[PDB]
Amino acid sequence: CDPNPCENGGICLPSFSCECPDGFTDPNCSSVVEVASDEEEPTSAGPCTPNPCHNGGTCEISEAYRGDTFIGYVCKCPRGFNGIHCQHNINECEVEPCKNGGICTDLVANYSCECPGEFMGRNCQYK
Ligand SMILES: *[C@@H]1O[C@H](CO)[C@@H](O)[C@H](O)[C@H]1NC(C)=O
Ligand SMILES: *[C@@H]1O[C@H](CO)[C@H](O)[C@H](O)[C@H]1NC(C)=O
Ligand SMILES: *[C@@H]1O[C@@H](C)[C@@H](O)[C@@H](O)[C@@H]1O
Ligand SMILES: [Ca+2]
Repeated sequence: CDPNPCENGGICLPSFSCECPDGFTDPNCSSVVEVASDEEEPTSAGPCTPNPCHNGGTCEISEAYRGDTFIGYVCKCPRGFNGIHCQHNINECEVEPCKNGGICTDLVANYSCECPGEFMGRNCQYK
């Protein structure tokens, strides 16, 4: 058995199948067995509910620590955004795309340029 497919410490026999110890269940001994008091015990919703991600990000379960805290998810950001929660509109003016003294304005996944006189072009690249 490739080294352990089974989480929670279930023993694996061969493609592969896992003997689940007392309290665990498929898939790969990752799930829950219960009795009466378990229901009426408060459920936690997932790390993705409610959605932690802003700006249209996609929350995904992952092996993720912020510092020494296991947060168990990451946010997949759309073009133009970043940050742990996708909270940041990326500043596309940081890398100074407007040349020859042009002034950059920031847009979602884009920028535009106002050109000092006699310079022209999308990037002010032309004199
Ligand atoms: C916005 O970004 C797209 C993608 O690069 C680009 O083709 C387009 O020129 C931009 N829109 C503007 C500012 O005209
Ligand atoms: C888990 O907790 C949330 C918080 O209110 C909801 O009550 C949810 O309904 C619970 N889980 C289940 C079993 O639906
Ligand atoms: C998850 O990924 C992010 C980046 C967006 O594409 C969402 O539409 C999708 O659900
Ligand atoms: Ca931007």
